[PDB]
Amino acid sequence: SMNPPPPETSNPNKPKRQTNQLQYLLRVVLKTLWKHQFAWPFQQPVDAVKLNLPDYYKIIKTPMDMGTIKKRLENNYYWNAQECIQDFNTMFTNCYIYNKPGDDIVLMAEALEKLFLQKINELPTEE
Ligand SMILES: Cc1cccc(Oc2nccc(-c3c(-c4ccc(F)cc4)ncn3C3CCNCC3)n2)c1C
Repeated sequence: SMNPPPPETSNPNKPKRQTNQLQYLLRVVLKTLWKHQFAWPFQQPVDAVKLNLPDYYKIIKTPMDMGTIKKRLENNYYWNAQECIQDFNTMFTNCYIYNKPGDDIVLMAEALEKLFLQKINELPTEE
């Protein structure tokens, strides 16, 4: 079972913006999760070949990872904060769907998600 192409990070005809909320999602949210000791499995698309998970992309039909989110934010790919928040939530949900409670990867996702939620709680009002 092969790896699919990664999610889109560039699309010139897609409408996109910089908003103060999206700037916060890069400078605070992404930066905080990316530096965490448990970030590494989430910093790029899941390599189902190298990890020997031939079922991964048969089960996970909306893949997402922080490498992709990082490129999207750096490329100003998003229209709004909700689109980016959805990508994070998709990432965590995929992990919980594929794995089982108490697995190392789930504990790692849970730690990152706790911080994500703490930072989103302080999302600035749009300017
Ligand atoms: C605990 C462990 C053991 C073996 C390899 C690992 O590294 C790793 N790297 C990328 C993805 C995953 C991963 C995800 C994963 C990671 C990020 C994501 F966004 C979605 C799924 N879901 C399950 N795994 C592994 C597959 C092999 N058996 C252990 C669990 N794990 C990890 C950490």
